Amino acid sequence: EIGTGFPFDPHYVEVLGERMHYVDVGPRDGTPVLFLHGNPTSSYLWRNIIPHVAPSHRCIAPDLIGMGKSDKPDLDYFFDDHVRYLDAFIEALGLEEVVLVIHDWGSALGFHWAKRNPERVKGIACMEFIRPIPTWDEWPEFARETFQAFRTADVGRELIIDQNAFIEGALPKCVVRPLTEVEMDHYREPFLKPVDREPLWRFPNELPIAGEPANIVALVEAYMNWLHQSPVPKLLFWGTPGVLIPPAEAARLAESLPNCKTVDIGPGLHYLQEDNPDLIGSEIARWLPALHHH
Ligand SMILES: [Cl-]
Repeated sequence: EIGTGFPFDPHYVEVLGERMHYVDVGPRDGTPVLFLHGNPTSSYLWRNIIPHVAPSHRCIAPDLIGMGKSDKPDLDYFFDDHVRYLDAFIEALGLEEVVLVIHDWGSALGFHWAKRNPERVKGIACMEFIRPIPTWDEWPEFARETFQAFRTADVGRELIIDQNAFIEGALPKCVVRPLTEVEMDHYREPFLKPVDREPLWRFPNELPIAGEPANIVALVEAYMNWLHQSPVPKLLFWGTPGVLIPPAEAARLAESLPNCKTVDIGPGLHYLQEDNPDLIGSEIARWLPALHHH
């Protein structure tokens, strides 16, 4: 079955005046595997995947600014704020070449960094990542209303900040098996005080849906252009029915993305790590050795 503990020693690093928490295990020689969570999650989302990979490779899984066990400065938490902190995080640890394991807003941060540091990416493992959703018709029906409501300064603040609906509502609804209360409490913990939920609200207001916001739609389009023509080894996990990346779109991507291997996870929605962590972890470890050469 799936484990609910988080048996990792904390590591902390001062970045732009703020302390960021991260996981750090595995050997210190060789290429590190850098794990990037999104909304409303943290390193806790990678807990059952990292132990498949750490036997062979350094695993670094940071908590984004405002999230996890990282500090909570009073920010708008625009994507660009996460870009600044994440960039500084990576330089602070002296990372040179990396492999990237990425999801959701972690995938926006990770593709954006790769495009800008192409020579430092030896491979990308991705799942339920962010690319333009050009019309609301191209967002999943079952979540259209919910996300349209989230994308408002009145209703959307109400639901997400005041009633915690992204943690209590969206998260569990996008995992096919039922999250346990132990798991839910590890996800609830950073956001016990409502005022700290600002990143949970700004994030769905940053999604590139229906041309808006214009800056994110362009920056995402630019990293998707880069990806489509990069020969970097890519490993894409997908589920059924999925959310951002439904089966038919995973097949299309298998064909249109260079040097891409896809893996079918079975059932899942958005947080695929919670439904099949073992296959995700094992398939990643499997894949890493052949990335190593020049
Ligand atoms: Cl979001």
